[PDB]
Amino acid sequence: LADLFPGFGSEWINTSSGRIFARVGGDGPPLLLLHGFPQTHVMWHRVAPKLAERFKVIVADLPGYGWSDMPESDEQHTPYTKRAMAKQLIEAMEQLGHVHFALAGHDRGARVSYRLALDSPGRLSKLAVLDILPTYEYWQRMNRAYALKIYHWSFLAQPAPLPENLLGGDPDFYVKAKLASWTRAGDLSAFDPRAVEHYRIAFADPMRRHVMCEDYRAGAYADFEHDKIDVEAGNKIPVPMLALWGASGIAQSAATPLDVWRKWASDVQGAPIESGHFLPEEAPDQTAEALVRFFSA
Amino acid sequence: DLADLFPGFGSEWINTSSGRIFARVGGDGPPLLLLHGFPQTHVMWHRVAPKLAERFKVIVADLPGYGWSDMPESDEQHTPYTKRAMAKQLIEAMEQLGHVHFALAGHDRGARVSYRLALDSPGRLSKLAVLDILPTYEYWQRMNRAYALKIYHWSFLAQPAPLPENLLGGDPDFYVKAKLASWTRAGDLSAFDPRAVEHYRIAFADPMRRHVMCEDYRAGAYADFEHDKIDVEAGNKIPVPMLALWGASGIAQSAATPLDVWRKWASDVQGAPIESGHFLPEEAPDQTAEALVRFFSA
Ligand SMILES: [Ca+2]
Repeated sequence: LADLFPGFGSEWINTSSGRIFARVGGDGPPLLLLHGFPQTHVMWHRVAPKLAERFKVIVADLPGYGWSDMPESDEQHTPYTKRAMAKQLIEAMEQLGHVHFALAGHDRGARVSYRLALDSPGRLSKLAVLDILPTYEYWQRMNRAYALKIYHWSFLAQPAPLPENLLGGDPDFYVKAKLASWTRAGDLSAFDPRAVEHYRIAFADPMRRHVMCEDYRAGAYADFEHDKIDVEAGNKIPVPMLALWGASGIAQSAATPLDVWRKWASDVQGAPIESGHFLPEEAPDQTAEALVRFFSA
Repeated sequence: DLADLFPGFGSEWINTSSGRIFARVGGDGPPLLLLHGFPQTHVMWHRVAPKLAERFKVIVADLPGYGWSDMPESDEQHTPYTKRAMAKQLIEAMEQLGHVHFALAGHDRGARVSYRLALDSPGRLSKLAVLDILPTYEYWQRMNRAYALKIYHWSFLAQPAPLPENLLGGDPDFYVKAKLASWTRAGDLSAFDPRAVEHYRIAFADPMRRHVMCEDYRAGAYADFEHDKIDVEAGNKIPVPMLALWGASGIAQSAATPLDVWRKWASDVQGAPIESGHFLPEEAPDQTAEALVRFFSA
């Protein structure tokens, strides 16, 4: 497996919920980058060096993903709720001495990120979320067209071992299908093949796949419930935040992303990037430039 | 190796322009077509068909592309697996038997064929029974978080090929048993005759059969929905007397009445809950049989 972050250190950060793996590079204010599904930290390999010129970039595998330890789940999928994940990452950052840091997340990592910002906003200087709406918003907009487009939200949330048994027949196909289907081009051409290798190898582990389903089960239940409480209480993210989304991406599929985030965040700017879901790999220059400018503010 | 679950029923291969329909045929009297759904075959009727055969010529057919019926080759619009096309094929199949006016009971996908038949060609039907469904349009209009999780397979199997095909191939035995078990009231396979499960398992083991089922669900997400939508917007109602049976723990029920929903679609509909999960004729065979005999006799 290729090192896609030449010059970046490698940290195994111990937490009470297991070790967080992270590539660490650059200097300056701490910036935590969180990948999503079905990826690992290496999806930032095209934008992290650019950020590393101005920030201490911490590129972490989510709890349960990539090389991070996999906390044993439970009946409520607790360790893979975004609330628990955010707690674990806060702990991880504290092990490095970062108690106040900037955060950019994509996909599942973006969900950890806004949940972190709701639960523990004092930990965040600024927050960027890439190609998501809040989990609550996806579910609330889950009509026919949206159920078809993000079917995996209900499929991977099915009780164990139903998704796991089906994914186990041909894990390579599924990880490649999900990568391809959500690019602007609809194929794997936006990805570095050595990165695809990282994604493929992570997905080949049956426990890693279970964890991804657990993440999606949390996404269907506890994560939804946590968000529901916040939106129905009018709890807004007080951290300055950037919402970036792909013009051909998931977030814009069933809502105007900046409109939705303005319901969730008191101080949100948004920009579309010509790209599918995988902004940091499909449109690395445009994404890194948006992130550098936002976080330099 | 595959048990004959319809003692006294013959077997017909009925020729249609789109391929052969397989059916078990038993009884005498008015013709009654029974249509299974997913992921079953005609054998799901094995506990109630003998009851109905006391009073009716019971024709227990595998849907087009299901079971032992031929699989017409699909196209870009999944046309042969739309309920409209399936209904046209079964209308032709019944015509081959001299049945141009018949009673009809369908469960699951077969109930979808059945009410679409009733909408398109109401004069073909004396009476209609639908087991544990709402119209396809209604499922999609009610698509929310809760329903998306419950009938996830409606969007999963409608994914463009070969995504569900490939995943279904990962563990087809588990999948069909899981679908059967998870929609019963018990949550296991104890409601089913093990010889019936063997039929469902063996049908599900053929990748071509699984592909057809996905085509059926692709139709269910697209053409089928659009056909239903037109009838909704035109105010077209099913005019044949209709019986809607649903499991108290089935798919059709939720918070609002299945019967209140069917009244929007049919002008003459009666409805009863059955203590049952989704698979009324196997989970509650005599309560289902009694409801069907009482209704179809009139
Ligand atoms: Ca297996």
